[PDB]
Amino acid sequence: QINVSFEFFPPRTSEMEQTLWNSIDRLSSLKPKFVSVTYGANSGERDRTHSIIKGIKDRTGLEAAPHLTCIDATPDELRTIARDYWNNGIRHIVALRGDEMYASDLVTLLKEVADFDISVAAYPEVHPEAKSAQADLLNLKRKVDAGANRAITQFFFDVESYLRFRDRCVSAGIDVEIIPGILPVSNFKQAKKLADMTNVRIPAWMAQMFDGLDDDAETRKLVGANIAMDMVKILSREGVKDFHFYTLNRAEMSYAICHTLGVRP
Amino acid sequence: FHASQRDALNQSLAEVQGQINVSFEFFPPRTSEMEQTLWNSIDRLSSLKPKFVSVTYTHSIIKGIKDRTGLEAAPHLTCIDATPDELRTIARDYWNNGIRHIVALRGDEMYASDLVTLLKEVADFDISVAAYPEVHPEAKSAQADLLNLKRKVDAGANRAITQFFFDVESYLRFRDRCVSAGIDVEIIPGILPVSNFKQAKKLADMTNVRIPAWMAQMFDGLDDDAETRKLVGANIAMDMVKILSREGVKDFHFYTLNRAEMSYAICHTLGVRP
Amino acid sequence: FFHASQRDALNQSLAEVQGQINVSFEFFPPRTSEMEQTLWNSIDRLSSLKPKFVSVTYGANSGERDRTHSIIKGIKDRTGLEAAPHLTCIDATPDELRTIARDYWNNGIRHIVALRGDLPEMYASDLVTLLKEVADFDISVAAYPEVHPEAKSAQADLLNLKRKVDAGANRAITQFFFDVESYLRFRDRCVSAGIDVEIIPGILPVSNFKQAKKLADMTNVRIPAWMAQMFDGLDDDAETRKLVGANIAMDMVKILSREGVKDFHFYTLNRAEMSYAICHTLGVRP
Amino acid sequence: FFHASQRDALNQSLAEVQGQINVSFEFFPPRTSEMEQTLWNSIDRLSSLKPKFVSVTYGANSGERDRTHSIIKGIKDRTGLEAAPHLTCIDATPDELRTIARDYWNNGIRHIVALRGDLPEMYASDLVTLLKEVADFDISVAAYPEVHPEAKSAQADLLNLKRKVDAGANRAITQFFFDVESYLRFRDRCVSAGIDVEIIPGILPVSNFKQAKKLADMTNVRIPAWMAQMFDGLDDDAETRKLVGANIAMDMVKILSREGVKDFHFYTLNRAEMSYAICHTLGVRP
Ligand SMILES: Cc1cc2nc3c(=O)[nH]c(=O)nc-3n(C[C@H](O)[C@H](O)[C@H](O)COP(=O)(O)OP(=O)(O)OC[C@H]3O[C@@H](n4cnc5c(N)ncnc54)[C@H](O)[C@@H]3O)c2cc1C
Ligand SMILES: Cc1cc2nc3c(=O)[nH]c(=O)nc-3n(C[C@H](O)[C@H](O)[C@H](O)COP(=O)(O)OP(=O)(O)OC[C@H]3O[C@@H](n4cnc5c(N)ncnc54)[C@H](O)[C@@H]3O)c2cc1C
Ligand SMILES: Cc1cc2nc3c(=O)[nH]c(=O)nc-3n(C[C@H](O)[C@H](O)[C@H](O)COP(=O)(O)OP(=O)(O)OC[C@H]3O[C@@H](n4cnc5c(N)ncnc54)[C@H](O)[C@@H]3O)c2cc1C
Ligand SMILES: Cc1cc2nc3c(=O)[nH]c(=O)nc-3n(C[C@H](O)[C@H](O)[C@H](O)COP(=O)(O)OP(=O)(O)OC[C@H]3O[C@@H](n4cnc5c(N)ncnc54)[C@H](O)[C@@H]3O)c2cc1C
Ligand SMILES: OC[C@@H](O)[C@@H](O)CO
Repeated sequence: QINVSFEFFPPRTSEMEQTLWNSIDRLSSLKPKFVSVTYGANSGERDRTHSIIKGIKDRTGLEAAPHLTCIDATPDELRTIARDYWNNGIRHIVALRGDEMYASDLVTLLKEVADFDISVAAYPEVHPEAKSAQADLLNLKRKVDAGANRAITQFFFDVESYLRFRDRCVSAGIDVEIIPGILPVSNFKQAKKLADMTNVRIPAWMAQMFDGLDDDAETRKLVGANIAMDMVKILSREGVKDFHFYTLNRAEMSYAICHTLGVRP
Repeated sequence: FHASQRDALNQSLAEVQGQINVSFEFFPPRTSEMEQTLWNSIDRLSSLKPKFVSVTYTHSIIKGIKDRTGLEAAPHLTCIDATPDELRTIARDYWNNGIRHIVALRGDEMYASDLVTLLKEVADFDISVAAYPEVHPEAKSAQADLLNLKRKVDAGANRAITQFFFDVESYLRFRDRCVSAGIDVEIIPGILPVSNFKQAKKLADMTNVRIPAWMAQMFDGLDDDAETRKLVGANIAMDMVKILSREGVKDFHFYTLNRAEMSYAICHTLGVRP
Repeated sequence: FFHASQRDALNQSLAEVQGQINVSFEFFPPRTSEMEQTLWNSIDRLSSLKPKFVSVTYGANSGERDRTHSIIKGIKDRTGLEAAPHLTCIDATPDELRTIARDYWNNGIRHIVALRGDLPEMYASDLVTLLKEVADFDISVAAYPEVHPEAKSAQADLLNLKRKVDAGANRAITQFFFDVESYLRFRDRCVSAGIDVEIIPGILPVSNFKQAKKLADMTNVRIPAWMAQMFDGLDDDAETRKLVGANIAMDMVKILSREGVKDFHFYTLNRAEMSYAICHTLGVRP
Repeated sequence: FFHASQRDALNQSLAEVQGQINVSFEFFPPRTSEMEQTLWNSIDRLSSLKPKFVSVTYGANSGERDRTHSIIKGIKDRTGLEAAPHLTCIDATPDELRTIARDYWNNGIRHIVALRGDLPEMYASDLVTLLKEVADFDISVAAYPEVHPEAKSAQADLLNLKRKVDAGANRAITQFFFDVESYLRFRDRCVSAGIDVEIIPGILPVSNFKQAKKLADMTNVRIPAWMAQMFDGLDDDAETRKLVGANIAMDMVKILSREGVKDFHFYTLNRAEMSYAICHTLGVRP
């Protein structure tokens, strides 16, 4: 009864390109509900995001959702892009503002073009630029009311933060699924940098768990897998039936975590 | 409640750092490839400063370990092999080289309780004996096997080390029954980190160790997926020691099967680090 | 053992909050030389905690507005902190209010706590609008998790808070409460009403229960039975009252922090010890 | 809102405990005229709480046994309370111990806290047996939820407690702890070992953390990281330390009470304020 999705990013080197396709073959066997591919304005552009989406569709037949932002894009460009995507069978978009228009404006624009499945970003620990937690929650509701049919959370390591946030979403009348984004950690220095930039709290017990492992990739993997397996176990017990994995183009950890959730080939 | 409990459990584990004693069990290699692997694991695991390491039955490995690392290395000694006289000659030999700790077993005439008494009659060894939370296969009953452990301790055993187990409750209930029976030594959990479920299942079926339904299911479908087995097995073992540590267990014995990676990682989670 | 486990998790979560909590302190104008001395001692002590701002009350209908302004200037001069006067509209004409507001702004006072005040005309929302017309003030307004005593309904009072925010208020600060669930339920209702400002809990550390009970009864604030029982028999035991009160307040902020509250406003009544210690538990330290 | 609901229930349950909790207080022999004054002030204050008994320590190897006996007689004469001397066997022969015990009994002292004492022969269980041979004393003995530092194992230490109970001890009093789960787990293990006496938690209210940390480190008692963090930065702030410590102790006894504990032994270190207030929260009042 558990659905999963996997997020990938467009490879920038030949080596990473090989890694990604290996990972897609591995993870496709788990029949994810969808997969998605991120966008970076200065790290590959829309064309690379779209190329990987098309490649995934052709190779696997899976539903593949591009992350589409509105930064430095005009409404007419976004409409033209959306039409093209829809006509080419891309019918799920993760609608974002991007690292003028806010994301709710993009949701509205997209639904005007066609009846897209739309996913939007949610922040259990509050978007860094929000004027308040209340304002950020009202924004998520605006995005949902504009037509988003699921929210996907920023990653978190304090599970209670997700659970409390989900409760506040329900109280606010936000009736779509709030799907936890899960970041399996194999490189803690990299995770800490991402977390610091996004205001995501790293519990002291977790920082302690990675202490002394800067040069021990094997132990980091086993420790990180344990942390992620524990988290998904707790979340599932609390009624979560959908998980979105931030794979960073690697399959092994996400595949194993899915295994423990009973999501298997 | 589930979330808050895990946070508490994880933080409690974080704070035990520097208070857990561990030991590592190795076996004599049977090939050149396994020889290399063994000494690589010994070098990797020695950095953790185990209270002792042990070698199944051997004398050479024990000496090599002692000279190479200066760690207390306890040979396993059985009496299903030699005569009561030969043992005295074999035991007196160890004590005359620096071997002060011996794992006394009956072995896969006399029972282990007889070997403890004999060794004690030879010298003031540290003596570790085997315990069976799920009852030794030959024992007539749980109580008889329990009384036997008591005999072995009363004869001079100062540590008991358990057969591996996967049902934590079985261990905990057994530990309680031991104290109620007046056994005043710790019941040190033997931990078997599982990377090969087929192999672990074979071992368990030979030793009367139960494989829970949940565990069989966790390994279902992974016969050809070494990577996923390793992550799943590490998770299981890490969860086990986390629970055991909260229940006040501060000693763990690892059945490494001569491989360091899993036990090393599990130790790391217990705050046992270089 | 659920209760024990829950405590450890709550305590550890509190510990990891260090550096994330913003605090403010409310003072009142001293009426005696002794209270004047106490206040400045408290200001020195609490200023070391780097509060986001401090504020100074002004009693509606008192005619003692100059005392409030004098204390405000003294705080700014002495500490360099942002100091916000409370300003009430029930006892001044709009023209007088515009004059007072202009003088504040020209004196570098750019955060006002805008209130109606008790009836011995304008409502607080009218003052918010008047102030924003004068200059781009930071404006804080009163919120009532347990409903203002004069409100025709909880809905009317909630829509009034919305009115004040829509008029320009960029902070809401609550009346004190002892029923933590009441605050949390109110915070959720504020979202339901589309109010996008953070709802900052006002905390009253209790060292004198007789006094607190008088204030609570005047303001429609509920004192849970367990709290009444906790202070029973302590009329002549100031030491035990302080320890009991500190325990209550520390418990309250620990729970609020876990529920995501990262701003606290303390009703110090010009005393530093309790608020300082409560701040310490929140990781707000010199 | 689980956390808020859990607090209210725990607080209300504590309130309904009034009249059901038994308490005892431990004192030590004063070493200066100033401490002598403090002790008698504390005895007067705490005696009003009607403790089941009080006790007075005796430092093993100190040679100052007469000071303990003198304080005990003074307490009985002044308050009429049951007062129990601590008696150690490490530093006296069995004959001396029988003499001391007989003199106690003939002096109306019929509860002894029977201890081994630190090594500068007999174990505490030997003293229990010796005392019971002299007369039908009430005998209290030490228990260690976190295991006595010298024990060969947790099992050995637990069986030792059983030995002391089987020898005649009718109370067990624990070393202090700050990890509440450790006490609760130990209480369960005591049942598993067939020990039928109540395991009374010894509570150390902390006002001086440096001192407490020294004691804890000597006795193998764990200080949770959140507690270390709570006292960080308070070396020169006695006021905040007291409020923080009171909060910790009050939280601890609230949890213990909910788990069915109805007996508490306070390590007062001769000071009354904290223990008195903690007792107040348990409904133990004059
Ligand atoms: C699951 C997930 C996938 C992501 N994928 C990508 C990706 O592929 N590429 C990329 O560049 N970034 C990506 N991001 C990050 C995202 O782009 C940033 O977090 C960005 O800063 C906000 O995007 P958003 O869609 O959340 O914007 P919004 O929902 O519009 O919110 C952004 C901020 O604006 C505030 N806000 C909303 N409306 C108003 C208003 N009317 N007035 C004032 N403030 C307002 C919000 O409260 C918030 O603080 C992703 C984030 C998540 C959670
Ligand atoms: C940590 C550990 C390390 C081990 N290392 C080795 C090794 O290096 N080499 C090896 O060959 N094997 C090893 N073994 C396995 C062990 O040798 C076998 O399990 C053997 O079957 C029993 O050995 P034991 O020392 O338990 O014998 P025992 O303690 O003597 O008990 C064995 C059986 O005899 C029964 N029994 C004992 N005394 C009596 C009596 N007086 N009357 C009736 N029944 C009695 C007991 O209940 C039990 O069923 C190890 C086992 C463990 C748990
Ligand atoms: C943090 C804080 C600081 C304070 N500082 C002071 C101070 O320094 N000096 C002082 O004298 N008092 C102070 N007060 C108290 C305050 O002044 C009283 O509570 C007063 O009764 C209402 O003030 P208000 O700003 O909330 O008024 P309002 O927001 O105007 O509300 C007052 C009542 O009017 C009702 N109401 C609002 N608009 C209408 C309308 N159009 N028609 C009919 N009813 C309406 C509201 O529902 C409410 O019942 C403070 C209160 C708080 C919470
Ligand atoms: C409530 C309380 C009050 C106290 N009051 C005092 C005081 O007033 N004066 C003072 O000097 N100290 C006092 N102590 C401390 C005490 O004396 C020390 O902790 C001392 O080290 C042990 O005392 P015990 O009575 O617990 O000894 P025991 O119960 O005899 O135990 C001491 C150690 O010996 C081990 N042991 C017991 N029997 C044997 C055996 N047959 N063979 C090998 N090991 C054995 C036990 O496991 C334990 O490790 C007190 C402790 C508590 C908890
Ligand atoms: O939402 C943030 C997510 O895209 C990062 O974890 C990328 O890895």
